[PDB]
Formats: sequence, C-alpha cells, structure tokens
Amino acid sequence: NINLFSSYQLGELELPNRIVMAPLTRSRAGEGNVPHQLNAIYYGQRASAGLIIAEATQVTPQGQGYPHTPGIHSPEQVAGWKLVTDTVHQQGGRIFLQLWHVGRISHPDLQPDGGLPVAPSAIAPKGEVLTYEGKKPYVTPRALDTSEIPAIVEQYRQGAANALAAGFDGVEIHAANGYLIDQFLRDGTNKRTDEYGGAIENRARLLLEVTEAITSVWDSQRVGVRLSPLTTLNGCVDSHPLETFGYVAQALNRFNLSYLHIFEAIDADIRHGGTVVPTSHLRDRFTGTLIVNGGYTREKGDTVIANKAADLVAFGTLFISNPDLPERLEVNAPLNQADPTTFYGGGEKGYTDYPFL
Ligand SMILES: Cc1cc2nc3c(=O)[nH]c(=O)nc-3n(C[C@H](O)[C@H](O)[C@H](O)COP(=O)(O)O)c2cc1C
Repeated sequence: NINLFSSYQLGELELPNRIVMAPLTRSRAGEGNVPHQLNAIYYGQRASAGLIIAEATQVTPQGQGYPHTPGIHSPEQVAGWKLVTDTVHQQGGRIFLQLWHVGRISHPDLQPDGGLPVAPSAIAPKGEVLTYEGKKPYVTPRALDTSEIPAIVEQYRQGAANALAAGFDGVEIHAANGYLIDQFLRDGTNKRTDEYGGAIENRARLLLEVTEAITSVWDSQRVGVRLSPLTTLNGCVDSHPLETFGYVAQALNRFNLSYLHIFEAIDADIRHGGTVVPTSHLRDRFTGTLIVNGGYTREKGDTVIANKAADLVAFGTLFISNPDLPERLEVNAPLNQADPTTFYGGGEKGYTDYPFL
C-alpha cells in the first residue's frame, strides 16, 4: 500500500516521501540576477519535500523573460545558488535546478544589447510583457538560424555544468509552458523548414539534443524533463498533442532519465471536449519515474500513487503557502491559503512568512 508518504528511490537518492515541490518563479533575485540568503531561507523552509525543484532559472542572458528571475550562467549566480543548496542540504533536503530559456517570451529590454528574443519562428506573442519600464507589447522574435542551434544546446550544457558546481542534486529541463524548447516542440509556434521543424522527430530534436548534452554533464538519473501537454500558456499549442507528447515520452527512454514530469493543465477537461492527452498514455510510453502535477490534494495524490498512475506528485501553489506541506498533509492539518499578490517580486512577505504548523 504505497501513498504520498512512502519513500522512493530516485537513482542514488532516497526520497523520504512522494511529495515534490514544483518549480515556482518568485522573481526575487538580487543584483546580477543572483540568489541571496532570503532565497536560501525560503527553500530551506521547504526541505521536508521529498524533492524540491527550484524555480525556472535562465541558463544564459538571452534566456531571461521576466525581471528579477535568477540565472545560472555567471560565477556570482553559482555562488548565490550555493547558499541555497547549502541550506537545503543542512536541513536534510534534496533540490534540483529547473533550467530555463524563455525563447520568444521576453522583450528586447531584457536581452543583451537590446536584441530581439530568439525563437524557432518569427511569431510575436499576443498581449503585453513586463519590462523594467512597465508593460509593453511583445515584439516579433528572431527565428534562430539552423547554425545557431548548437549554441543553444551549449548554453543549456553550460547551465547544467554551473548547476553541478552550485551543489544541486540534479536538474530539470524546462520543456513546458511555452518556453523555448516547447516553442520548438509544438506546431503552433514552430513553422520551420529545416531539421528542427515539420515532423515530430524534427520538432523534438532541440529537446533531445539538449537532453543528450545535459546527460554528458550529470548522471542521467539526476536529469528530469518537464512537459505540459495541454497548456495553452504563452500562446503555445500543438494541433495533435496526443501524437506529439506520446512520441516525446517514448523518445526520452533512451536517455535513462531521472523522471518525466507532467504538468496537467487545470482547464484541460473543461477546454475542448475533454482531455485529449490522458496522462496514462504518457505513463505507458515513458519507462521511468513519472511526476504528475496540477491541482493535486492529499486524496488525489494518494490515489495516483496507489494505482500506479504516477510515482511522485508535485505541488506548486500549496508549497507557496505551506512550507511544511508534507507534515500538514500527513496529519490532515489545516492548510494556509496562498496570496497571489505576493507570488512575484518583493521580499519576505508572502515568501518566508507563511507559518509552520
Ligand atoms: C507563482 C507561480 C510560478 C510558477 N513558476 C513556474 C516555473 O518556474 N516553472 C514551471 O515549470 N512551472 C511554473 N509554475 C507552474 C507550477 O509549477 C505548477 O505546475 C502549477 O502551479 C500547477 O500546480 P499546482 O496546482 O500544484 O499549483 C508556476 C506556477 C505559479 C503559481
């Protein structure tokens, strides 16, 4: 009888429970986009998680899309992250870094030399983007040259190697939520005619090349991949998600990864006519550990673990507001309510001051 509190062997790591802290952008980086002691407190408070996945962290300057998100490209950023991984480990936890490149979800004001954001195809996102001068229309991104794709892969590889020097236990590739890798995956955002567009094998090529590079830095059992098959976030949608994401799930098996992590969009059932990509399809296709996420509770999480539908369950919103979420779930305690107005930016309030039981 396994449940949310059962231990799990994740490669060489013993996880004390099946509860994962999902990656959560909090936009509280310091000067130079460097993590600092307040960030270390925040993650240290949550070290009872079976595994923490740290917030999306840009692997290279062009991969930033929102003010004040941390990076993992500079020595100062490695040193600030070391504060965080030191604290997590002192508190008996385990933490992977989520490696990010936003692709077209950015603005020139956030890019080096005021350049265009890069993408598979020159398609401006709809709406507005936050900059250091407030909100502005998105611009049309530049479509990467075929010859530039090795440089993207190398930026992810270096980001991964910097994460290893920062003392993380592993890394998660952010291939979800309409960021650069997802922009290549999905046919709504990828109109390319080279070997990185068209057929699914081509649209998955960036993800597979990034994963191969990262597994040359980390033991593969310390490398995870996140997908979000039915999100519509950031204007990024695929016309045949079952075929696209089922293919990806199988194609990742060669790498013997730590896990596949599925963010199950909250509106999937009500949007369209029903869920077009049952997570069970991906569970059957991917031969390793599966993390599921999206609206979980004690009762939903226990159910998926008991019936072999997933191995780990990640919680986002509840970990914002409940630093001791595992303890609270275990004893059916009250749960603190998350305050969205302090999700992003700021200081201790809405970050490290949510109370423990
Ligand atoms: C404030 C906030 C920030 C987020 N930042 C990230 C991120 O950095 N990386 C990511 O992959 N997902 C991110 N997400 C999505 C969450 O990881 C999670 O998948 C989503 O909130 C659904 O899970 P939940 O219902 O348990 O909150 C974020 C969500 C929230 C609420």
